[PDB]
Amino acid sequence: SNARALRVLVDMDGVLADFEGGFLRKFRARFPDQPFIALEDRRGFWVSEQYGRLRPGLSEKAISIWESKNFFFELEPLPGAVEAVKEMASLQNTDVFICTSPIKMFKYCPYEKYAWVEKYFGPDFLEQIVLTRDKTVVSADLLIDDRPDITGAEPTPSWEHVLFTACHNQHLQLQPPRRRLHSWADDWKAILDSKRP
Amino acid sequence: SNARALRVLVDMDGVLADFEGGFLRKFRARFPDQPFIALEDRRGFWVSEQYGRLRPGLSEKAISIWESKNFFFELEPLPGAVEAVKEMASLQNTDVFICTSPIKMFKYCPYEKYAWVEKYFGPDFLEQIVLTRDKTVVSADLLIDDRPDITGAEPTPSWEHVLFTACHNQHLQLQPPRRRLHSWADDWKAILDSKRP
Ligand SMILES: O=c1[nH]c(=O)n([C@H]2C[C@H]3O[C@](c4ccccc4)(P(=O)(O)O)OC[C@H]3O2)cc1/C=C/CP(=O)(O)O
Ligand SMILES: O=c1[nH]c(=O)n([C@H]2C[C@H]3O[C@](c4ccccc4)(P(=O)(O)O)OC[C@H]3O2)cc1/C=C/CP(=O)(O)O
Ligand SMILES: [K+]
Ligand SMILES: [K+]
Ligand SMILES: [Mg+2]
Ligand SMILES: [Mg+2]
Repeated sequence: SNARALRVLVDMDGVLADFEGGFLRKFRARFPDQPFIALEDRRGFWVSEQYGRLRPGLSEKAISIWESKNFFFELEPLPGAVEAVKEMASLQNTDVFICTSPIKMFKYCPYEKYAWVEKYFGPDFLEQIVLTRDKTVVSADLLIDDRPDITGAEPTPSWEHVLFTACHNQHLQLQPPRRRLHSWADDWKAILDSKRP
Repeated sequence: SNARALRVLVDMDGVLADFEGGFLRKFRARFPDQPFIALEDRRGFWVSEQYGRLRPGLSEKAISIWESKNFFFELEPLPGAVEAVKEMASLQNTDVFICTSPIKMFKYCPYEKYAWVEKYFGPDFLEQIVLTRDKTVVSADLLIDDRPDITGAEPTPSWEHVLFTACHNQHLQLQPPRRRLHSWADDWKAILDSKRP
């Protein structure tokens, strides 16, 4: 709730919305005779790069899944994500924004992201959405995001990046003092509190 | 062009895209027997508030114009806006973002804004779009925006707000040392240069 309040940026894909599980389900359904990558075997952020190494033409097939209508809208929430962010947003002196990078193909993705937030968080939460391909230009105390490398036009972002665990990043050793949020069952309140006055 | 580079946030509606002229044209076409507000007579940011005072029911009719499909996509560029922002983005040590607040009705507006940027600035400029209802949380040196009151979660934004003239704001006296950009024919380079090292 508004105050300066602690400000927390929460990524959407891979943190609130299950991009990896939604991708794999739809990929197997559309392309049942192709090999695939089980979630536990995912390595590196870019799904299409790993699929491309697996078999020729598979990167293009992977791309076709996230470019399809309803891909973003039908993503399931990660366990605990909706409950956690609703609680977080209700805390005194705590402003939460959903800070999400849309894909370059804009026909469906931006729309569906707004629709997804309305569905799980309600109309009033639409005010908290920030769509950007550059998260470094958004100022905050924290950014909770599963991508290891968050870069852009601002060389010294104001936020601390807390790495949200995903299969693709779970084995990565981080440079101290970088830290993680393992899942929404993990103690996110303690991380927020560590940044408060 | 990227470097820290000077960072300039450029509003879309009322700065790049002619919201006021597009509104009036479509309003008169859809509601030809209703009274309207000539552009020179516009006062205050909120179109529907002025229309509402004019005749009962007119606020709802005004709303219906911007909620309609193709309202945002069919807005015309302001004179000089496309040429100015293309030149600005090409300057050394200058990063330009289009920082735009979408309407709450999300069915068409976000999509159409991406489509509009692709149309006038090209695919590569889609990387520079930031959609947010809170511009105070976006850090930059400058924000060029026609709204007089730009507020949100950050009480001390990093940017200087340069007020872009519109009919609705043209008579407003600003508190020194606030300043204006009168139009894209005005000397925007001098304003950028005043913020450089
Ligand atoms: O987690 C992801 N995993 C993944 O495999 N992809 C796919 C979709 C498509 O996304 C992109 C992409 C790059 C940068 C930002 C957002 C999206 P695209 O360049 O095709 O749009 O990159 C190549 C493709 O990789 C994107 C993402 C993006 C997440 C957005 P986030 O960082 O805000 O959570
Ligand atoms: O210039 C405008 N003039 C105007 O009359 N309106 C209308 C459309 C609709 O927009 C809103 C609005 C409020 C705040 C941010 C963006 C949009 P909405 O609350 O209905 O979405 O407000 C009431 C309505 O007023 C919006 C704008 C918004 C511009 C967005 P910007 O500040 O990024 O240029
Ligand atoms: K990082
Ligand atoms: K202001
Ligand atoms: Mg992510
Ligand atoms: Mg404006």
